[PDB]
Amino acid sequence: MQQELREAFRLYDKEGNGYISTDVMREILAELDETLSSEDLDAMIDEIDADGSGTVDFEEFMGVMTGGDE
Repeated sequence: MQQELREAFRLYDKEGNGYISTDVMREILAELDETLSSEDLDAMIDEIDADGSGTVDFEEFMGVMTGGDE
């Protein structure tokens, strides 16, 4: 089961490895949700940035991508 939730993440390890820039996660959210707009997803990314040049960590991605795994 290589195509688990990591399926999407691994595809974005083009620039960076394991710590993808928050930029890309915006597009990920747009690929996931149908109702919220780019401003909505951007605002969620706006508050998730782990400060690493604008990056998201593994579990940070996991928690948000699963809807809300707190």
